[PDB]
Amino acid sequence: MRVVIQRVKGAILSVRKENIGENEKELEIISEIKNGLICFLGIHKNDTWEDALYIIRKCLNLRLWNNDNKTWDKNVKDLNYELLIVSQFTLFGNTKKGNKPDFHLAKEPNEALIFYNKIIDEFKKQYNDDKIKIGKFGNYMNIDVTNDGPVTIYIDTHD
Amino acid sequence: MRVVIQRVKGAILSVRKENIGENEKELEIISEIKNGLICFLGIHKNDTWEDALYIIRKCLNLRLWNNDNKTWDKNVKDLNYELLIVSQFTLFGNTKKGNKPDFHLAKEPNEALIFYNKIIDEFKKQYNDDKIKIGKFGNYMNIDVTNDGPVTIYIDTHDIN
Repeated sequence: MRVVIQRVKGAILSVRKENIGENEKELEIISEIKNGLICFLGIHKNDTWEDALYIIRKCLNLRLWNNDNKTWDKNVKDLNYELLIVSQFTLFGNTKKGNKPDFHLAKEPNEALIFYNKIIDEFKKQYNDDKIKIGKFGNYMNIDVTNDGPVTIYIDTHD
Repeated sequence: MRVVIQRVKGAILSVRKENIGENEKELEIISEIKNGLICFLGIHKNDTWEDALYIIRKCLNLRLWNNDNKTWDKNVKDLNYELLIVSQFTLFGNTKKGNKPDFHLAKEPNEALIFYNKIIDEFKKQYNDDKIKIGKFGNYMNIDVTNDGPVTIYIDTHDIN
């Protein structure tokens, strides 16, 4: 699996309004976190529940916040902060050959969904139902993110 | 090098201003883009100018926009869009150790700056210097990003050729 974790003061997720379009730009806010993390999650074709659990563990316990001058001290749970998990098949976009990326390594959208949703369940089980916000799987999204630092971390469980 | 490219409608980069009022913003905007890419760039201790060139070529030539009737069609240059380049040593945060990440694989700050600055110059050379915006290298920053998609591309040049 792959994830880009970013440390935020806020993120606001939006999807396109229903009916309108597909020429037409108008959005509905559907998710909102304050301080916390936004986790861009790419699920690989051969991802087992092991990969998932590793990602969840790291998102929840990685110590990405200062305590005064003390760097890398607090995790998201210590601070009662929020996570916003967003599915990102593009993390597996092969760019080695040519300028048109292709995403062959990413798990298939339908298997991806149940796998993803299992992950969201587990996030909620390992932390709190109230702290896990999500996007709209497979849907185009607008996310206004306040990057704090920035702090961007990258994890690939196939390493 | 490692890079995290994100497709944006806009990005706005601030730093903490020092001596402040009551009542008066802590943060001051120093840098701004509209449509384009934010590129969070990680410079490894053993990075060469070949690593840097790859990154630059990809950022500028990756086709991450739809030209109506075709997906993954156009790059930043085609659309006359902008790149915001921000050094990100945390991309070499090793996280297997414990829950405390370490970054010993990242190039030291003073030589990373020299390298970063050459890259910013080469960005401006290969494209337009009006289109390349930057942050404040060793400084804390607030960056309000409008993610478009979102689309998040990851490249580590130590994977390619």
